[PDB]
Amino acid sequence: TKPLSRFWEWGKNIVCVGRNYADHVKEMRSTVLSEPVLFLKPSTAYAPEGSPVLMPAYCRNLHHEVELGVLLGKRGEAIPEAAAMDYVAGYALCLDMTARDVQEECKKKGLPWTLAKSFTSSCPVSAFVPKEKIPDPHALRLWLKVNGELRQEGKTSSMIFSIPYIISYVSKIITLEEGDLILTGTPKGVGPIKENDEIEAGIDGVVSMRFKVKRS
Amino acid sequence: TKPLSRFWEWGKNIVCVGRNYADHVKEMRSTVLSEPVLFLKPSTAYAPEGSPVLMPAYCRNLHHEVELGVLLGKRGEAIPEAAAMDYVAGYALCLDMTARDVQEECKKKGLPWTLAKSFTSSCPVSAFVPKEKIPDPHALRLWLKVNGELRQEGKTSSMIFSIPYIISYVSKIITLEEGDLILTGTPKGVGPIKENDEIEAGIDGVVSMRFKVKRS
Ligand SMILES: O=C([O-])C(=O)[O-]
Ligand SMILES: O=C([O-])C(=O)[O-]
Ligand SMILES: [Cl-]
Ligand SMILES: [Cl-]
Ligand SMILES: [Cl-]
Ligand SMILES: [Cl-]
Ligand SMILES: [Cl-]
Ligand SMILES: [K+]
Ligand SMILES: [Mg+2]
Ligand SMILES: [Mg+2]
Repeated sequence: TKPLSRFWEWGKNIVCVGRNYADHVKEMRSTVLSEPVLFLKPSTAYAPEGSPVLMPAYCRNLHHEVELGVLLGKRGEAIPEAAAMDYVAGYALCLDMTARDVQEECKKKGLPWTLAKSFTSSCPVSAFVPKEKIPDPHALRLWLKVNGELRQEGKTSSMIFSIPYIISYVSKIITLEEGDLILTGTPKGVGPIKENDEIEAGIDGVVSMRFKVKRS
Repeated sequence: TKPLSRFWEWGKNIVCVGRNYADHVKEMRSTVLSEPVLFLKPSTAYAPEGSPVLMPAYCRNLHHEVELGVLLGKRGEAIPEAAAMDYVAGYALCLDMTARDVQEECKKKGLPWTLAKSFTSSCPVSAFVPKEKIPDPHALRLWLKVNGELRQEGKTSSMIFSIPYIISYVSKIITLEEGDLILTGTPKGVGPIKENDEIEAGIDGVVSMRFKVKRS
């Protein structure tokens, strides 16, 4: 069938939320809004552990963004905030790999984030974490090291918009299918990553992952 | 499992190109770029003939965009412009349904086009057109009527970027899977549609389709 433990093989859709961590929003001097920013990645942005991250040709200034992923278990149209967790299969730790220089211009000219945010292997992804293994996803620590050295840490309690709110808020704009994934935003400390850097990230007491960076 | 005739059931990805018709680019007074603008729709934006188009709650000013769809037949990474058509399974006539008021602000504030361009049923789609049935896709007429009355017509010869160029240019930035679909842009004459409008569109001598407009 279509096994959750390898969702990235058959999962159709990826939705990402922007500006879900105050510290990160300051870090960019982009302002927080009444509702969360959404953008998409294609299914071919999945880089499962064992695949490297690939800098695009056009990418001058690649950035790491460690984010918590929410995988969905059921078709979800206008899911009520109070039902959201019924629809969640589990989680995965993700990287919202970003061409920052691209994104800067995409924002200046008022254009789609696709090149900045949506390229092949732009969503490195942990092993699948079933839901029973996380009692409370707002009580987690995310960390990311480059070459053994910590650059990003944050608590999921710091999330401006809750997960259940997001599942609800997204499912009102875009129906969500079995296997669709939502990235829930990144904390303070996003920064550059160059060719043959070695990235480690994890959720304390749940999962860790390693990704090497390559080129074209 | 994977019948091309129902690609919208199992197709994972949708890529759309912006500003591929000079007449439409003028119509907006947005400027042409060296490379085509890309944004995505999720798999749940597919509205196959028989399903209506649905105005979102937030949508104050919905617009029709008739576009030619190119469906892909095999996995496509950095497809050479000279090979592109080897990788094409067939076509579909599509609507790039757009929340224009949203898109206006998305552009002002430099934000993702997702709400403007990526919502549920934002990609109404014809029956599958096999490749045998189209000898030359740059020699086609696209038309769209609202309530019997013609609003959009154009020739696929008017395309700024060729289809083979696009298949190649996209597959350099985002790997494409069997069943992934590319919308190739809209000509002059995009405009509003309101609740319980009746849309007809077609490719002369190839296919037509009917879609009703509903709300929430
Ligand atoms: O903008 C983003 O991608 C974020 O905040 O995670
Ligand atoms: O701007 C668009 O969406 C286009 O040109 O099709
Ligand atoms: Cl960049
Ligand atoms: Cl976008
Ligand atoms: Cl290391
Ligand atoms: Cl609108
Ligand atoms: Cl033509
Ligand atoms: K997709
Ligand atoms: Mg992010
Ligand atoms: Mg369009």
